[PDB]
Amino acid sequence: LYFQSASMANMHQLLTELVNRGGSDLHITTNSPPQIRVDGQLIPLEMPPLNAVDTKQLCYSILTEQQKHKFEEANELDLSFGIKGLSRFRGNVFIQRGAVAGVFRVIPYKILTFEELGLPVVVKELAEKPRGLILVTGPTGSGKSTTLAAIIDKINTERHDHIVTIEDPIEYLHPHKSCVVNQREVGADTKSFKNALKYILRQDPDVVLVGELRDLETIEAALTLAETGHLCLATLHTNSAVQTINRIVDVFPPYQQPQVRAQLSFVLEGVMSQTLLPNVSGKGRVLALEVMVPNPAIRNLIREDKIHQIYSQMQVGQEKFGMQTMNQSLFSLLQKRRISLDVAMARSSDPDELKQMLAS
Amino acid sequence: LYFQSASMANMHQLLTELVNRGGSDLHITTNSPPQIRVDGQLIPLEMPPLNAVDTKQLCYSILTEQQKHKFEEANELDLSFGIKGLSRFRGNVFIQRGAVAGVFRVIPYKILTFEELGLPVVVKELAEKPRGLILVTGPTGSGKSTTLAAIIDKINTERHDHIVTIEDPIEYLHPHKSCVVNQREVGADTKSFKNALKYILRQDPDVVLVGELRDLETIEAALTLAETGHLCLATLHTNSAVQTINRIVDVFPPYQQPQVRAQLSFVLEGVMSQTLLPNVSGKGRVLALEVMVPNPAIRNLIREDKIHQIYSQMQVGQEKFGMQTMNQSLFSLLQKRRISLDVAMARSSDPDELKQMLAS
Amino acid sequence: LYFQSASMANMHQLLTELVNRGGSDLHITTNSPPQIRVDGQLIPLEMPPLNAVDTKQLCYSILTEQQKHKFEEANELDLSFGIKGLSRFRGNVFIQRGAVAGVFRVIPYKILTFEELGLPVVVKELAEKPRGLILVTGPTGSGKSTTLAAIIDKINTERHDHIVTIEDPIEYLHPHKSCVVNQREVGADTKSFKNALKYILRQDPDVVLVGELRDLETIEAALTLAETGHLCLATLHTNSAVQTINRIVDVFPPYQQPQVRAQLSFVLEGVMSQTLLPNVSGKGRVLALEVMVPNPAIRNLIREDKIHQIYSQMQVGQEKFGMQTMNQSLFSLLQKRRISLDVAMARSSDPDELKQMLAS
Amino acid sequence: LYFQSASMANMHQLLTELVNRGGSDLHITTNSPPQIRVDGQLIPLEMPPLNAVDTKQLCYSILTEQQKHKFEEANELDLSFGIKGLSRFRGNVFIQRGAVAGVFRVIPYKILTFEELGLPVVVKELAEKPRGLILVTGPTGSGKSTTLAAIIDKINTERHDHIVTIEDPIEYLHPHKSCVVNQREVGADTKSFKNALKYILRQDPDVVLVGELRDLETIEAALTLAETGHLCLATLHTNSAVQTINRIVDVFPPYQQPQVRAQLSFVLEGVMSQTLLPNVSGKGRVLALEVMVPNPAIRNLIREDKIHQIYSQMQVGQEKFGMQTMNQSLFSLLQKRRISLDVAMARSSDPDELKQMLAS
Amino acid sequence: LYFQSASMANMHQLLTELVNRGGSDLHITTNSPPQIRVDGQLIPLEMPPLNAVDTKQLCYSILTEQQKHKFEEANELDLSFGIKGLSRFRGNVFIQRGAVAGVFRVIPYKILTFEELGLPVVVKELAEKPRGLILVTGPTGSGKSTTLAAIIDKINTERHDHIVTIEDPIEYLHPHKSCVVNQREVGADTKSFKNALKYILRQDPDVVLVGELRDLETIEAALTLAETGHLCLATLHTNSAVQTINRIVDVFPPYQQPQVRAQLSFVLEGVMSQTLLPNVSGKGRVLALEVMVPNPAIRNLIREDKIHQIYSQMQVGQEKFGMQTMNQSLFSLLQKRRISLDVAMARSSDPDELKQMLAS
Repeated sequence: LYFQSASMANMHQLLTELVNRGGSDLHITTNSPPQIRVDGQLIPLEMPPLNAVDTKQLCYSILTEQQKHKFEEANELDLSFGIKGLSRFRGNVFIQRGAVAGVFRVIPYKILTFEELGLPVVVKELAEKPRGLILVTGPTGSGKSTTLAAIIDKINTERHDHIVTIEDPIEYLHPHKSCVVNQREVGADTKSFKNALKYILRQDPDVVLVGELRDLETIEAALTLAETGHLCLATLHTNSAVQTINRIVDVFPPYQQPQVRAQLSFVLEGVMSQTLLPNVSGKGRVLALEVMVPNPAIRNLIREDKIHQIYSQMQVGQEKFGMQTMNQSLFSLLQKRRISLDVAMARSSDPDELKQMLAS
Repeated sequence: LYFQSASMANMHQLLTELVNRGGSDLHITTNSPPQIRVDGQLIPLEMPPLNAVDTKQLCYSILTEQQKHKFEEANELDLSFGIKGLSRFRGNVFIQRGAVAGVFRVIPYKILTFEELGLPVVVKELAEKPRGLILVTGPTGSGKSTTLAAIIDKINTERHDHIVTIEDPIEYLHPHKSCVVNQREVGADTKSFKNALKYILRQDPDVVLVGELRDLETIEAALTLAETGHLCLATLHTNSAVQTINRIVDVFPPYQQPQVRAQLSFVLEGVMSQTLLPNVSGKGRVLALEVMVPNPAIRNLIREDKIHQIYSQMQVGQEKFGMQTMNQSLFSLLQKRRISLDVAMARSSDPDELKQMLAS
Repeated sequence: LYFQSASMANMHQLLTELVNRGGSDLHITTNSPPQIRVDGQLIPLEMPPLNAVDTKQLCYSILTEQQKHKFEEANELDLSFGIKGLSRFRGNVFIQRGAVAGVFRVIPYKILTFEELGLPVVVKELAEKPRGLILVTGPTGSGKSTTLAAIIDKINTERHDHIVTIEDPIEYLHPHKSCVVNQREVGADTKSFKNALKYILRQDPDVVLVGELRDLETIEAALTLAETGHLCLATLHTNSAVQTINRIVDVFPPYQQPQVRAQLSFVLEGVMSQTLLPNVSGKGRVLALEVMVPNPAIRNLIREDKIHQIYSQMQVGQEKFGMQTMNQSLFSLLQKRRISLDVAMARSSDPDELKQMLAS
Repeated sequence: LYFQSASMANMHQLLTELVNRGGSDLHITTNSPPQIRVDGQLIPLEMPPLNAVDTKQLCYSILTEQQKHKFEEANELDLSFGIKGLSRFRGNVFIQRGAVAGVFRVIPYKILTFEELGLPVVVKELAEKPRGLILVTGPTGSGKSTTLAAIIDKINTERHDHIVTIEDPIEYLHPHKSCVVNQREVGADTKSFKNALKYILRQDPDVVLVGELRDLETIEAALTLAETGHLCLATLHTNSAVQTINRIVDVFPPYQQPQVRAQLSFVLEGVMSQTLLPNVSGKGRVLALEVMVPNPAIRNLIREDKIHQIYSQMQVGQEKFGMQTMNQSLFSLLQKRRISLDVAMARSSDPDELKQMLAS
Repeated sequence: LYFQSASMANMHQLLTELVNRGGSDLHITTNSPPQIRVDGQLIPLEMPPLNAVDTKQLCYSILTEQQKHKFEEANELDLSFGIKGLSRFRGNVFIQRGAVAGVFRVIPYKILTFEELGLPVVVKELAEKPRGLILVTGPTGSGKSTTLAAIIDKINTERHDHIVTIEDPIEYLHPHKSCVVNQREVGADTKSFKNALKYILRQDPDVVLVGELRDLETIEAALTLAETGHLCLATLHTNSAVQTINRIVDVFPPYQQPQVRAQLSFVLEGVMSQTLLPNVSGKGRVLALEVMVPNPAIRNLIREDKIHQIYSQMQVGQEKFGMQTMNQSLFSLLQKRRISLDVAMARSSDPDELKQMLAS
């Protein structure tokens, strides 16, 4: 016979507080008051510490009965929901030390633009490509989602297309502007990437965001989309243009690598690799970017399996095509003093060259 | 509990509207009016946006109870249906952001001809073949279905055969003309290519459209049909004749490869590789086609494992055999100014050769 | 039907007795009185031997009904619990020779410090790291848990972060200090490392204790956390820095090994390898520790696949970086006469080197 | 409507007879009277032949209802049971020619000592090792169980430790002497070695008997135990020290063999390989033993992967360390005339050397 | 609804008829009278053809309800049974063309001797072996069962052992003579060789017929029995001693092959390879037999991995060891004119050698 906290606040009040304070994350766990993150800083609300009853009631209050069952069978639940006239959120509910715990995150209405993300013009120009394959690349949490969201927002503003998205999970939500936008969240709207892609060609899309290129099936579906006149947006957990292209070819049977190379050289329209590094401040992060934009020479290098030699084309290709190596991005960051020498040299896949650029 | 929109139109009205306006695709998704696609362009209908109840009701109204149950378990359903007096449609129902979403596509009664598809006469000649294996390769979406449709239509018009197709899905329907036509849709009429092929020799077919050569099993069935006096139509996602033939062989155990090559050399009657490129305009698509018609010289090349060399025979085969390379096709599209040099050269698997041709 | 022993003490009495007497382990098994372990020594309590009914009743009395059902299906149950006013315990219930048997272990409130564990200051310095990957390797039972506990305690004391641990099992508990702490026990709070990691990026953590790097999947999650501004604490059963780094790479497909090395070179902030050796006495255990702190020179060695050579940098790294080899550590234990030459030389992965050092 | 034998004896009378006659095995099967084995000789009791009813009733009489069900689902049942004031037994129940059959074996109270087993002093000294890995080795039925039992009996007499055993099955039962002894039988007390070892580190043991080193998981758990200060006893189905050590390393991925070699060289304390050969009499068996006791040189040979060269160290190592090759044991057996030349040369993994020793 | 034939005989009548007429096989199938086989010849009984009801009734009449249910689920049932006062039979019930069909085979009471089977005295000598592994190899149907039967009969007559067989199926039954005999039929008494072998060491056997060495597991069990003072009888489908020994080794991992060869060299006491050839007549079958009896020279050949060379020792081993090669056996059958030169030379694994012998 345990009760909740005296005059305990409900999830509507807590989520209203989160949004009002410009916060991004609300943490609900036992023996702590509710906590919000505003611009990086974790802040306890002035409330008493939560007990196990509090946590279950708060987290459960934003759930349907199906979702409740699913969580009680799994001890994991991830979801989106909207409070009307407030915001849309993500939620994560789980078990910690025998008690319910939750993390809730604001899903912003307003998408950050390229200017705001400090992305270079070439990224905008990629967002104007009518067809083909565009790879945005890096560790999850390196701003891949904010970059994709800005691209899709621009496409949605400028074209009269069908945009279908497959996300795990959905990070930013898109209202219909000039496009029709259908966003499928894996594990909720669709059971898997496999499934969502089984019928993507039967959904009359023009632009397709494929969450991540996990396996052969997904790569083939991405390539198939870009081969047939769609704009395919996709993602890899890799750290350079070269590493990305190799990765795409190498997971295939050897007898298929010539084909896939050929397909890639035809359909690839851009490769962006991202990494978010700490600013010298230490309180904040800055983006370092590698941009590869295929030119005829590079299309030949891909097909003829000379993939390593693409890098040289990226070195000399910055001003007429918009290309830029990671070292050139790091170098840039150092001139503007946005990151430290140490961080730059650690992230550099070629410190010697960076050292040489610095000698100027 | 929420209601549907006031005086909401039903699917009969909506599809009737679609067909009347020369549309191809109808989109049913929330926070948007129904949208139709006409000659490429998405066009909103003059009615209010749909809510969640609307989309569920509309997409459910063209469904049987089993299809509903199948959809609620799967969050994916793809089917065909007819409105008497109007048209046959394909429908696709999915979940996006917690809501039902539909895409509906007109299945035309009238099957486009070779003339209209811009297919060269050699394809027509190939459709007059009595026996053997015929391959149409390329990405799903490169017009394999319309090429196959036209071939089967011609066969159905001219022969007195039993035509069995195994499709995923059925793209174009065929009435009986002179042939008896049976079409099985994977996912609906049969559970799999594997099931449908297990009994194909017991169904007295003369002509069989086998679909994609996914497995070792499917290839072996196609080869079997082709060896024993049937005409086998089949598909592969390969982008050239040479790439297609290698793929047939290479998936088999090394010990079986000398057999399969011997088989291929005997039964192969033609290979078509297709690409739908963008026109110079961008607002439409033209077809690029590589055609390989075997001859004594090529059958020997396949059997004696000199497959790369086939490409040579295709360069000089246009007048006698109607063969054409992808480069020859691209070169032809450029003369007629149907595609641009950029697009042509990117697609080229031998850019240097194509420049050499363009010089002369 | 048999009864329990006359005037049998309950678990509250027994554990109270355990704690009061400065014991660590309580044993409940048949034909023996309850036994407690005190400073290493098993000590029977002054009561009659337990029968089968006794052990079942006693071990069942600290169980919920689900835990009972889980145990009767499995013949294995492992949990944590608290007696209010006394202590937190770990319990383990098993079947031996047809009878229930229990082992109960005190979870201390107070977490031992670096000083008390005899950890060198370099470990403390490593616990002040803001980002990256930190590895504590060694056999389960070599004190990885107490080293990790001390690190997390320090973090929890000094930072304002969200700390998520994933443990198997949880060895040491953490109250909230300045951080918000969520601990998930595999087998109880989460079903697996795989489940708990599937959503870790959705739980807004800053610091994550990932546990053993079992899989390719777990390593990839750790690397991901470390690449994206988190601090990742993790474990491996490797006995040296060099052996640890090779193990991270070698489990991956050859094509991915150049990526993973590049990643490691970037995010690795430290590797500790531990051994609890016997003291010269034998009646206790001392810690031997190999510490590797990366530096420009080592990050290059990892990325350029010269991992064996790292060991050289560790020999000369003590004054500037605090690094120490296992041999240096062993040599140190010998000077202080904490371990014997036999034990030292057996553990040595380079006996000849250690003699050479001992000569000087 | 079939009955049992007139005035048929029950299992209590039969098992009482077995024990009274110093027998070891009682055989219950149809068309034979019950039969007992005393010191090797099979002897029919003076009773009428058993029928199918007799067999089921006798065997079933020593079963619980759960055990009955388990046997009727499997047609196999293995178990231990005790008759009060008589003895503890093993039982095996199975189906032969449509009828129930059983084998029952005395589990002796009193464990055979080293002196009695005619084991050499070095085996006793191994039983005094405070830590590490001790491997007793050979085919099941070569006296591995009587050797382990004698060791454990000595440990139980001399230490105040926790002894946990995992057996498949339990062969000799241990009363608590100075140790606490928990014996888990696989398939009854625990579902598998895998399971029992999942929690062994949570059961506060000091000495652990791991039944057999089947797979990687088990070897790793054994090594982990010996690395962390426990005494781990374990078993392999191999026939020499060298074959044993190779076997332990070789079942691992190549990238792990350096580690495992290193671990083995640190933790290995002894390797005993056994074989029971027939005495010249033919009625009786004698033990031939290979003993390897690690010295510094051998620890180096293991680590540096020169495992074959260990044998030479065993040749010269007999008098100061207690080592002895199998040939030296066979040679010994021949001087004392306990086995024949033929048997000796057949068992010899190096007859030439044995021949040479014999030339003296 | 259909009835059985008028005044239809029952199975008792039919089998009685079978036995009385010196028949071996009874066939029960539709549109044929019952047929018996006598000295090779199928002979219809003087009764009308059977209908579908007849065959079902007749085959069901020798079945228990569980056997019926097992058959109706499986469309396959194979068993043994007895008619009191007549004989033991094997029965096989199957479905052909929608109808039940039966084959019934007499199990003889009297087990044929070595003399009668034409086995040479060396086999008899091998049946007097106290320990080790004995192999009878060849195709099922080459008389392995009658050779094994005769061996076991001799053992059962002469020894006081516990004989356990594991058969698939049981071909010949054994009453107790001086041994206790337990026979388990795979599919009935035990579910598998794997199940029956899992507990064989717990059933106190002295002599074990293990059946085919299918697996690595079964071989390892046989070797274990043979190493530990049991006599293991076992089967392989190999056609020579050399081929048999290689097969034992080659199925094992390369690292284990030196162990298994060492084991084989120690425990192998004989290998018999058999063939039932047609006689010159054609209306019967004669036995060809290759026998290998190990000797010091051969045990060394096996252990040192020179297995091909064994064949040399077999050529000259007839007088001292009774060994004979297949070629020697064939040569012997030709002298006696039991087989023809065609049949002999086809079966010969060295035709040139056999001609060479025939020359002299």
